[PDB]
Amino acid sequence: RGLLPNHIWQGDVTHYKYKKYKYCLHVWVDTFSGAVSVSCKKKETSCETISAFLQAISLLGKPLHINTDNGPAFLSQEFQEFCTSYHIKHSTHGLVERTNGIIKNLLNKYLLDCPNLPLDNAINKALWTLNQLNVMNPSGKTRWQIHH
Amino acid sequence: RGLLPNHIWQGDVTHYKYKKYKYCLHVWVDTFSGAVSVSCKKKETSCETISAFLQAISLLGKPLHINTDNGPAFLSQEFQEFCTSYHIKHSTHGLVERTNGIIKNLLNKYLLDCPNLPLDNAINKALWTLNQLNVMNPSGKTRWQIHH
Amino acid sequence: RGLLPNHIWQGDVTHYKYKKYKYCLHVWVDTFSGAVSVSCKKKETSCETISAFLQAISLLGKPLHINTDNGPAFLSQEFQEFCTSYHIKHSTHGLVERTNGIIKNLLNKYLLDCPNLPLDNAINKALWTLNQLNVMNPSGKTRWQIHH
Ligand SMILES: [Ca+2]
Ligand SMILES: [Ca+2]
Ligand SMILES: [Ca+2]
Repeated sequence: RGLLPNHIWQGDVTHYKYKKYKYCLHVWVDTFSGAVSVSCKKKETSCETISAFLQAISLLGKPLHINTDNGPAFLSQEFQEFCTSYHIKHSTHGLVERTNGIIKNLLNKYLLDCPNLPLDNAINKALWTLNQLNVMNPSGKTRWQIHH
Repeated sequence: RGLLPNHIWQGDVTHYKYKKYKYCLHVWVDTFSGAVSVSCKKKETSCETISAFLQAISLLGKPLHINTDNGPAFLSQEFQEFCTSYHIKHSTHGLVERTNGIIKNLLNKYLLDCPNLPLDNAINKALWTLNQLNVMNPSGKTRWQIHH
Repeated sequence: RGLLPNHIWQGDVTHYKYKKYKYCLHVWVDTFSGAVSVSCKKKETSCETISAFLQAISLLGKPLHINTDNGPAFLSQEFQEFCTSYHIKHSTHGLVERTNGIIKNLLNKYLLDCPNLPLDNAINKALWTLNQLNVMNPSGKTRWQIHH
């Protein structure tokens, strides 16, 4: 939908069960480049939601538009007020759907290949593989290249 | 004062009291872009000062000139010798003053919004908000954009 | 040998003895820019080798060619299969030799200057000094500048 990088992002919080625990994967993907930020969180409150969002902005750049579901994360005042403070238009109107599946496929794989290493390690490996290793044909460019 | 990014930086070490403890905030701001690096340190010796400076170079790039106060951090031989080794002109001749206040305002806010999270978390959130979220009108550009 | 950044990399695993322990330094250097990634690892198995390699790609970009020795790290199926999966040509055919020496000289220095700080700290300081502080005359550019 986005015509350039950081025109329109999509965001979701999805659960990822691991070692008997359901983490909250905050996921931010750019709709033009496909570049992704992912944060693993214990909770889903406005602190973690804003913290996951800032981190995505840290890696990708500041977006103009963001689209999310009606999850409790993206309906809290704190988050809405955050977005209006820094001139980020936010609609609660799939790409994040597919992106979640890709991310989790890589997590499951990296945790299987290396069962003793932490979950943070597997998320870095998954992010780095998706953004900078996967060549998004036919352009030959990776998501990271197209974004920057 | 700087005509381009990394022409002239300013640097300061300021105290930030939190949970009964005074940390040393090493602060490096570029005088053209306004882009900032901040490191929280327990001490202010040449190890931490050089370590905070390298980190600023890690994020911003290598500067030609740096201006600091006569604090003990920027008068030690180790630091002076460091600067002369890597061709960085250093004068001990406000922007860092205002930058410290902005940084601390964000720290106080993020620690208030999320009292249970560590101080490192709040510093990342503060840095990311300042460099990449704040739009420095009238250009519409953020500090990070103008720097890179 | 590389005509551009990320055309041809060289990679090595070398030992670095510190505090009675031999770490495995995975080292990835670009043959055109001289830009370097270094990861400290306890082991040398395919998990750590791929993890160190992804991190190098994370910082530098995806390479087309990589050249390594016949070390057990770069002969494992897991690593070979990894490379063929993501379209990275890998030969087991010096720059990494000199790069290892430079890196270790900086490690020895930073550990001497600051004996109480962790080894991770010294590796960051060494990497940042090499990539972004050292001016690679006569161009005046640093390795990081030439790479990006
Ligand atoms: Ca959801
Ligand atoms: Ca001071
Ligand atoms: Ca070797």
